[PDB]
Amino acid sequence: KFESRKIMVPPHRMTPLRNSWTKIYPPLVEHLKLQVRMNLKTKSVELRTNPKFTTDPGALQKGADFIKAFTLGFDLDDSIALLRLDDLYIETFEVKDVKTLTGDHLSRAIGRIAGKDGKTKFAIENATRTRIVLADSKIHILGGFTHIRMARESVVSLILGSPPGKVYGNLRTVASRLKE
RNA sequence: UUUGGACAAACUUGGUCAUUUAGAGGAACUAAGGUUUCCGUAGGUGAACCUGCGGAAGGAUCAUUAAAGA
Repeated sequence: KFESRKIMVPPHRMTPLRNSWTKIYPPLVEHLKLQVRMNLKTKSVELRTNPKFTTDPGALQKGADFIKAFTLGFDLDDSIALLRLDDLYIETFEVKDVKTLTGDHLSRAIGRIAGKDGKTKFAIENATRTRIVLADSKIHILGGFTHIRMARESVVSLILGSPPGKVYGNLRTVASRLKE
């Protein structure tokens, strides 16, 4: 008769949400027939289901996942894929899980992922059909299950220290195998 | 010819160090693939190529974050 999920927005994401608020609720209320409100008392959004006009149990999860992706920092038009498609997932980890490194070693490592003008990150998102965000030490990868793994195993080798040139060559191999 | 004294060349027998030369006898002895890059320390492999602990860059930063009239 009633079920709901409450989810919280961290402060640096708060302003982007306000600026986009009029864009995100029409897709939820129309296409999913959920009901929603922004509860500024506790810097959270709440999604609520009415049993009288809703289609199937999957609606409520899709809505939460869509909002959840936004607070991680994905673009709005990247998050919206979670309403449309059905098999997308998010993976996340932090560089201290791979290798313990601390000072300027830490800063250089994430610089090595982005590359100059972001061109190295952009490359990885093309050879594997996925989206990537770097939020200081934490990495989040959004995509299909097998594509995620292909992305992970190459971002890992950068933080282990391999030169960028060697990694571009590997991306060429993976891309041709997808063609087969 | 001879007593004692100071000066004092030099001789003999051992020890030790250095050198010349004959000269064995021997060892001789020589000739005719990696792929982040490094430092100190300890261990491993016929062999660069390996492994443990601590350190350096002399190595390529995309995106996002606060806004004011009782």
